[PDB]
Amino acid sequence: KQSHERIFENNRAWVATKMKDDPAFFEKLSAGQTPEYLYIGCSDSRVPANEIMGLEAGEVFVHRNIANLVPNTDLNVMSVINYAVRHLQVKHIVVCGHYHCGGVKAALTPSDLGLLNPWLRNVRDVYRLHEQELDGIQDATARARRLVELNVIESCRNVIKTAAVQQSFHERQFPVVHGWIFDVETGLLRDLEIDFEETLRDIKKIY
Amino acid sequence: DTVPQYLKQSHERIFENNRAWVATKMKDDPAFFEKLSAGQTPEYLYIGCSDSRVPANEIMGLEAGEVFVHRNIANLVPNTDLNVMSVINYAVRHLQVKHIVVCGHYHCGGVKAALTPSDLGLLNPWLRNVRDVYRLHEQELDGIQDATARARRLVELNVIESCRNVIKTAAVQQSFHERQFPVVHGWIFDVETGLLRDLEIDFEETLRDIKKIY
Ligand SMILES: [Zn+2]
Ligand SMILES: [Zn+2]
Repeated sequence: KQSHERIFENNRAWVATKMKDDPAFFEKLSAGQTPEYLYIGCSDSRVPANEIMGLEAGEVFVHRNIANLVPNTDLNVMSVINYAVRHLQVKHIVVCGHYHCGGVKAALTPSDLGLLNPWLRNVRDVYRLHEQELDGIQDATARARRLVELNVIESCRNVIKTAAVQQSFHERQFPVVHGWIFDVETGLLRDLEIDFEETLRDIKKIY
Repeated sequence: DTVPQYLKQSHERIFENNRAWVATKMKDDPAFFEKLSAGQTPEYLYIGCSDSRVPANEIMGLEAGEVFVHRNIANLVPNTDLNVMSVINYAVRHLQVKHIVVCGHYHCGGVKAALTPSDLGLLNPWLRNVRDVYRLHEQELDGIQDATARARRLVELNVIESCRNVIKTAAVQQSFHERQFPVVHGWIFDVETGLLRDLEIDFEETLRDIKKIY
């Protein structure tokens, strides 16, 4: 309960430092700046997107969920993507995963987690789509790291499959989609080099 | 359909920024990332809006690592949304979080978009939850004459209803019975001033109010 007071005191100190360090920060923040990026990341990742990316917050529209998923029938993430593309006219969409991801780890443990099961089932489906690759990695840690990367790649594919991204990219040549991995050990972003154009053509084949 | 070269240049700009940022943090503390990647479980679940302009841990002056975060359009907790319900269940049953905060903000594009008559296609069902909050409080909101004050009141009521939806979850009710945590708070962030306001939700009263029907 003392926790409440602690946060409000920190907020006041942060406002004072921000006013002293940056004169027009609140004025700029209260002024409208349209974000250039949609970032989809994990709820249990440890550093905010704009810090990692060295952007000012206001430049990144953010969605975070367990294990940075983009499931087909999830209106929560689909409404984020639709708003970002059709309302904000964002030029970049990023899916960013991270190593030491509790969401991805939890997905592999054979427990019935009731309500969590259908969410984490999406990660187990990534595992089955890439079973030969993953089963050929003998070290548990390296296998887990590869699963986090494949999960990002499949989340990226799911973004590219949205009608919002396909229609916008056809009519206007944006946005592009990237998959990244954030490594807490070094703080460095690594690009997974999802081939957007190749993936977009691969997906448009049907029709 | 070829990717314009200017979209490729933006990529390299971000990776440079990230390298510079890593250099800075290694200056301050050679073992910053070594420490960061050993840190313990977060004590707070923060539910906020996607179009809010400052991250939770900054607003709250916490180290990131201390806040498990969900952000969505208009900081909603809809009954049948497995995305947010799985965040709440994981936070309570896996992370044993002590606090859940729903934080709204004034100048919320999500809440604004909910009141504009446009057909948003796929967005209409998501923003329908905000329209439901307006219907639940129609006489209050229709009696506020200034458009800006009405919109601000809608943002506050939206946070309060998101909080009610958290307190309805079996995870929160069972944990609170067994261990007297987590507690749920509704906050508003005011970008004009940088200040948090507590909406003072009355967790225990709301928890009783909800348990009545059963
Ligand atoms: Zn994670
Ligand atoms: Zn908002």
